[PDB]
Amino acid sequence: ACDYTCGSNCYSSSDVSTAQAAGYKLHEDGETVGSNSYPHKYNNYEGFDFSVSSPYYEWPILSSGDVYSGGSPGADRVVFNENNQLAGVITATNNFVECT
Repeated sequence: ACDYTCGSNCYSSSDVSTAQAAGYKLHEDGETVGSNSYPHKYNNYEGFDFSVSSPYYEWPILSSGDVYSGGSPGADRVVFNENNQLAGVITATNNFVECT
């Protein structure tokens, strides 16, 4: 169902756990993909109230259901921490708002 609503895009908790696992795996290998080299630290300058502690890492979640593997990241991102805990799902307005 829509556990997370990012504008036009509805994501289930299952869609989120698949994206997060691909981002965490790369984070553990010290590997990055794309121009902007994701996953990368997310500093939470928006001051969102996450349930888990930082440091935070951001990885793109794609509306198509594909796994991010380069090119355009789109507007949505999964935020997770160093302990592979999900902090939240955000969407762009560089500047973001939380998904509902």
